[PDB]
Amino acid sequence: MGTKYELRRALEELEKALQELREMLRKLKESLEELKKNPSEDALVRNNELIVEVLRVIVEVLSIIARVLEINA
Amino acid sequence: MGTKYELRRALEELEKALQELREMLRKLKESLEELKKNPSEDALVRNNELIVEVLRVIVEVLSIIARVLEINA
Amino acid sequence: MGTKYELRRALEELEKALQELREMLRKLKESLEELKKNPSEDALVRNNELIVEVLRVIVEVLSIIARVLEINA
Repeated sequence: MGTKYELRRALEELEKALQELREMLRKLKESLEELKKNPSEDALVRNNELIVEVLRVIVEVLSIIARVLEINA
Repeated sequence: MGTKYELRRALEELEKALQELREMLRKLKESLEELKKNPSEDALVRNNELIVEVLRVIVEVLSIIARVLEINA
Repeated sequence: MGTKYELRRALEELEKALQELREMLRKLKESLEELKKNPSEDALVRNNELIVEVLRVIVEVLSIIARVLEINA
């Protein structure tokens, strides 16, 4: 397998995650606007839930970036 | 135009976005401390709003990072 | 010192921050689930607090990534 493979797999996953993240962002915006219109505790809690969802994937992405940077140098 | 240009433009935008993000972070901290002092539903909603704002820009930054990594390899 | 040192220090800090971020994520998940079980304004405020905590470190990480990319080119 080796290095080029690693790279290619990593960048592949990178773009996949970004599209997930642009998707999740779409939902946040939707939620946020419902929020702004109709504030509510329970609505705050579904919103924070999506936020954490987003954070998880960002961290994943950063983990992948670090690996690419480590491999290339 | 080509490759070096692309790179230079990308890194330029990268740093611009970071300063935006350090700026937005300043506002979050301010908001957060008002929050911690004076909890409130509506204050929670302005806070979550800034959070999403921050997330949008992070995703943008990551999109730019991916592109740089893709170009250099 | 110079370039290789810079790189090595940067990647070192990168991984340190990621482990911090995976740690903070663990706490968010814990908090989030308490939230989902027991919604509350004050619980929302401790949650948003961890969120901002996470954001700070992400921004830091991105600052480090940018620097690596700038150095390597």
